[PDB]
Amino acid sequence: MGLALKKKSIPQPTNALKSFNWSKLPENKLEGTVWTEIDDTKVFKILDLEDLERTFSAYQRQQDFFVKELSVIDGRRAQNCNILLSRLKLSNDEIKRAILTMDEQEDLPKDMLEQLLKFVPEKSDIDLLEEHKHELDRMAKADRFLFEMSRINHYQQRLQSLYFKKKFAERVAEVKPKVEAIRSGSEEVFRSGALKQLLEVVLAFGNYMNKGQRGNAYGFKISSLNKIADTKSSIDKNITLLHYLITIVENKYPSVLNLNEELRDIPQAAKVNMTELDKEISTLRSGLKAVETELEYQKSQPPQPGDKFVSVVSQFITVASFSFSDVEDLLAEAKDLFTKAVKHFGEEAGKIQPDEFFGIFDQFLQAVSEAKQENENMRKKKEEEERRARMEAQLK
Amino acid sequence: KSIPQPTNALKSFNWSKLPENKLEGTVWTEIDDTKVFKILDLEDLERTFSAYQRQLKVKELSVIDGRRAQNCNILLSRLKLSNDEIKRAILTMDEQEDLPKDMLEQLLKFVPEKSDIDLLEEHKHELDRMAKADRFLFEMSRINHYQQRLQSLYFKKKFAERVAEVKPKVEAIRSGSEEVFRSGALKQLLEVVLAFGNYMNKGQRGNAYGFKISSLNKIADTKSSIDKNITLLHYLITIVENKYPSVLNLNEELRDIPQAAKVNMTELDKEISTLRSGLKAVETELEYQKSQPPQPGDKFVSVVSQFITVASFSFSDVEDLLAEAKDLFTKAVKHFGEEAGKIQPDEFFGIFDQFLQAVSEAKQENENMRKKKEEEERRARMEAQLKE
Repeated sequence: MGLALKKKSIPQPTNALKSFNWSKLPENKLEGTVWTEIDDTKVFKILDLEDLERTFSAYQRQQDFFVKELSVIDGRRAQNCNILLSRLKLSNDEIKRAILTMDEQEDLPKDMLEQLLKFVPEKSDIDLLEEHKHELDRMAKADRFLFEMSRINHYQQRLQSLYFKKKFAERVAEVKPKVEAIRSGSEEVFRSGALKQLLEVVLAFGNYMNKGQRGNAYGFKISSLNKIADTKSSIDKNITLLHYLITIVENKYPSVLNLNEELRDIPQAAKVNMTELDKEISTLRSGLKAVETELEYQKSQPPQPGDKFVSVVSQFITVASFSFSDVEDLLAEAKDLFTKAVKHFGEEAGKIQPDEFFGIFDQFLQAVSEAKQENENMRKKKEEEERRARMEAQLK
Repeated sequence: KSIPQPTNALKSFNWSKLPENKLEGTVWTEIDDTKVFKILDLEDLERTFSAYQRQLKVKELSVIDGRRAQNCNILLSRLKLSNDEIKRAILTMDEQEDLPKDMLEQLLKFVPEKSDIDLLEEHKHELDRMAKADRFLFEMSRINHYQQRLQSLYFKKKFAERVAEVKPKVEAIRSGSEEVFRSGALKQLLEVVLAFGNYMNKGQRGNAYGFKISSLNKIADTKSSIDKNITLLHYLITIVENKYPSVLNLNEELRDIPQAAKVNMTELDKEISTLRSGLKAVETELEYQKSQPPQPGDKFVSVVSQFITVASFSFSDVEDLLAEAKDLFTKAVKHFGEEAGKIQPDEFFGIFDQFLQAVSEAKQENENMRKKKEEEERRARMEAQLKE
């Protein structure tokens, strides 16, 4: 609309040609751009149109597998589509039937649907392929497919829903343990006595130790935990403060022994990445909304033979919508308990994620584990060294 | 608050204390180290973690934690300078060029933090036989504004490099932006492409007045009918040359494009900031050091007053060219229909660079068949008659 775009002389091809496949610029977005100085009209007064037409005919010789043939779609898309079709091994008819039955015969695997979703007939294609409904007869395999599917109502959404349906158990399954691992982790850390008593003794150490103005501390960043081994003994450069804390704590604070047990879910919580997790959550949320929307639309259409969408989907959403309402419940719970634990140990508001937060304790729990072992080794090497001393003396 | 304090010095721990305020409603509310001291064999602990350590003969004094101490040893090993030498170097902004910029960078990672000075002061009497690492930190700590004097030195030694690898990137954008905007070879190439499309994919898929530049890299996707090897790009080239020769001058008027499709405006902006802030800090330390009584060997104000004038000049410039380059970019971006600030140079000019390739390699393939067909129009002769 508007006098500006007063284009005019459109010399168009007497016969069908192959298509270009550009991305047109809307009339509106055209102001103050190069296109204000470009007029394709000027070119036509010089172009050898007849040449062009025979050079890029829509009809061509039997472009053999991966007597004229009609091919409009560009070679790029055309090829990837044929590669897809070949792995798929289903006639257009079978495919159509499958997406209209939400694949009751289970002919469309998850990996394929994902692929199908990559080559859906866009607005442009339908328009370009319309001028040939009369001869879909011998119409390039690729070209034929895009049309056949484009003739299915809401094919895009029909697919996306079928894919989402197929990939819902998995997605929900892989999210529950993650959210639980944070729930469980947040709690354990919050109520472990072994951990609490551990910190108490460490604080004493640090206060008696680095005296001066470096002490008189009432608490320290949990990370400090992983710097305890940094302090080396003066008797033996291998006996680290952590080794010490461990030996004395075991002999004056036996309850601490149950540290790993009251922190059993720490490791499988140090791996959970809140960011990533939030994604998987949205994928499921938005995905659901899409399905519901498509279900509603579908419900407002007259029934049909073989179109078991509404049937199948209404059943899905029921089950799905419930199970997810659940995931989202536990999630908020878990996230709630996390920030609680976070603040509980001095860490700033929402500035640390579980993989790191729990990372901190997970690393310490290792450090502790291997030092506790290094400690036994020295306890044995010291005992054998003492049975020698005894007998070596006894003998002489 | 009952503070049982050690009779003798011990190794430090090196935790990260938590301020009293940020302690409410935390586990610390239920923890009292007092309860611990009532059962702790303090005598034992002291002996096990004495500041004085062997390493028969006098012992050594080491407070700094084993990890930090090692790191320092390592550094000092590669550095090979007496504490007196370094002291002197950073006091004279490295007059004798004894501090390479890669050491300066390492030195900056191990600067005496306050916790250290405080914990080391208790030993100023006996820095004599005081573990290497420990001696270093104390020694350096005794230099006024060490960390800043250091940081300034680094920044200074690393200013030409930085501004050097910055200027070209901005000019590459400045130039890139203008070249694209002015190329008549590009303007005319675009026009023809337009007509091709309008003629080609007819219907409602045409009557276009423009297209996304990116479309350029999709021309070759339209395959010929005669031969699946002759792509629409090849053809576009063939006929463009013989009806619009000015277009031959494309690579010529887009000379700066490949050397601009590389610039990442993001990263660029960081380099620019590290320069601005770092400069800010040197200026600040200057003013401070200027309000301090002079001293023999303290050539900071001297060396830096000089630097900043020179530097603040070389930069004020950078600042200006950048703004100019950013400006012309946004303009160029708008000129080709791209969305406001949703496209960066690496990608914007990427589009064109990709095109220029595809074009240069098609024009080539173009000549190959242009000769293989000439040979066959002459070589079907040496065989379509020698069979008579």
